[PDB]
Amino acid sequence: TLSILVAHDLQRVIGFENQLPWHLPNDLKHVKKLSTGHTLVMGRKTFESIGKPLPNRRNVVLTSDTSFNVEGVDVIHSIEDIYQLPGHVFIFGGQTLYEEMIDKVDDMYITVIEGKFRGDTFFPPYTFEDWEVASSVEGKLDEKNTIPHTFLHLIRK
Ligand SMILES: NC(=O)c1ccc[n+]([C@@H]2O[C@H](COP(=O)([O-])OP(=O)(O)OC[C@H]3O[C@@H](n4cnc5c(N)ncnc54)[C@H](OP(=O)(O)O)[C@@H]3O)[C@@H](O)[C@H]2O)c1
Ligand SMILES: COc1cc(Cc2cnc(N)nc2N)c2c(c1OC)O[C@@H](C1CC1)C=C2
Repeated sequence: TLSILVAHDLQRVIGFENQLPWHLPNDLKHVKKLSTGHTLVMGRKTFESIGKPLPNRRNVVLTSDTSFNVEGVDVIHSIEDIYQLPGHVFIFGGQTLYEEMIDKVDDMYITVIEGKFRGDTFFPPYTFEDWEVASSVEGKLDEKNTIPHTFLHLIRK
């Protein structure tokens, strides 16, 4: 498959100053579970955010920098190289990847954070006319997980 994996808030904020606007361990665990043993594609900025590869999956970074060579990372330099990777590919971030990818992907694993954050980056506006709710599951709250959130899985109609 080719999937978006994203958390965005009630106004489609994904990002502030090159970080998540929220502490939400449960969603990062969601990320682990979904993506372990699989492939992530991310833009250069998001990779700098994470700061190195995530273990136990394939890590692929899209970048115009031809001198990019990072232990444990496969570089690519066009959107088109994505379509050639084997297996289940998660589009991992960030804003620009989602923009370039969102009409191309089979489905999306969105976490909706039921808050309003300050952001400087956003998820593309989308319509539920275009997208079927394969599943919607309320995130569980504790002290360590204190924002309401819902895990959507959408498939292109
Ligand atoms: N909420 C979430 O689920 C989530 C997940 C990840 C990231 N984020 C957020 O997203 C924001 C980052 O988004 P962003 O748009 O600024 O950055 P980004 O998408 O992570 O990275 C963009 C970079 O990717 C490379 N790139 C993108 N398209 C390319 C193409 N077609 N050909 C060659 N290279 C290409 C370029 O790198 P070069 O300049 O090196 O060429 C470009 O500057 C941050 O705020 C971060 O916190 C949110
Ligand atoms: C933009 O920053 C991040 C994006 C992301 C990507 C990300 C996060 N959350 C969701 N729902 N989708 C995503 N694509 C992550 C992330 C980020 O901060 C390091 O943390 C890591 C944990 C520490 C290893 C995991 C994911």
